[PDB]
Amino acid sequence: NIKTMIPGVPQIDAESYILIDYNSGKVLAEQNADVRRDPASLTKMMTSYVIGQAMKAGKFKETDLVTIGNDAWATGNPVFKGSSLMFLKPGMQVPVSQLIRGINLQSGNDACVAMADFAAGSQDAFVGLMNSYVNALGLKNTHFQTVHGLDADGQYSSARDMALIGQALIRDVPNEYSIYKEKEFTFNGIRQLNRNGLLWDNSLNVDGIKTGHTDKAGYNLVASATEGQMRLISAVMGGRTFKGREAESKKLLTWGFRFFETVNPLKVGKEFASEPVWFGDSDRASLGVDKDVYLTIPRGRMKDLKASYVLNSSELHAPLQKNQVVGTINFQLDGKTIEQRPLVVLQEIPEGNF
Repeated sequence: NIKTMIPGVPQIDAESYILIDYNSGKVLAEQNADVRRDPASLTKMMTSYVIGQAMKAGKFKETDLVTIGNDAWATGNPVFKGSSLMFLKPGMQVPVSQLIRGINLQSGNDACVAMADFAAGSQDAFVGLMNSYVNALGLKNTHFQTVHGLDADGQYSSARDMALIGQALIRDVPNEYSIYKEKEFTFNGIRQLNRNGLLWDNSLNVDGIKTGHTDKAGYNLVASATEGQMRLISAVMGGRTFKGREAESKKLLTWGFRFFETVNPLKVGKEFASEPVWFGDSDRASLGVDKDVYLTIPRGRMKDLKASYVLNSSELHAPLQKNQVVGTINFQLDGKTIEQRPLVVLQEIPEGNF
């Protein structure tokens, strides 16, 4: 009963939450995780993601100077009233490094317009890109309308999608992601503190991601944390109270690390299985995966993990292409299959030539 226990999830005082394993993508806990909600400042995670995808493609550098236009003039645009700001003025020339820190650390909305026109030529075009990446990551409950998330009556996202946005940030744009852990940065003689106060929590290894609050939206946080071979990501949306912002998230992460652990049973290219092949330049095919397998399993249960496979066809016939799917690897715990991955041919086997 102890071996096969399922941990109860704690009460979370928020309208929605999810908790995923970053490597495996396993959902450990969820409530209302697809309901569409105002993402407030969590919108700047996608802003960040586009920018980081542009810098990864070499379009521009941290040291490049961005010239501030009228549209990014903090006190020239009452849409910015009450919101986090760098206090950019036109004709300023700010390094990219300083503007993307404004966005990330500070959620400065003025810095969002500066960076959108710089990377994409207009805000409208940049939002084009934001929604393109919403399509490419396969999010079913997310839509953006503005670069900052202000003035967007018809923008939305969800706990799940915002978690998946964090996974993508981490996975796809790691130099962009590694800015979120920075506790402070300085612009124009003022020091600016990162608003993610879980960074200062000495029990966990928090290094991201994004905080957010409006009266309509409540308190939002997307956090990520590590414990050696394990990274978790939580999205809490509509946090109902102040301070509970960080606390409810801390609950979820701590719980996930106490009750679960992530394992890597098999990496790309490593032979899991071997089967006879007909008509080849070799008598046998090497079978494995085309992508490292990460599984989230109850903590401590690595020793009981079993793996077996099934095959689609009675016989393999050459030519076999690289990463041709020939079957399925089953990972089992207590005699029940918990996870499945495709079985693929690791190395091409063309028809025999003599």
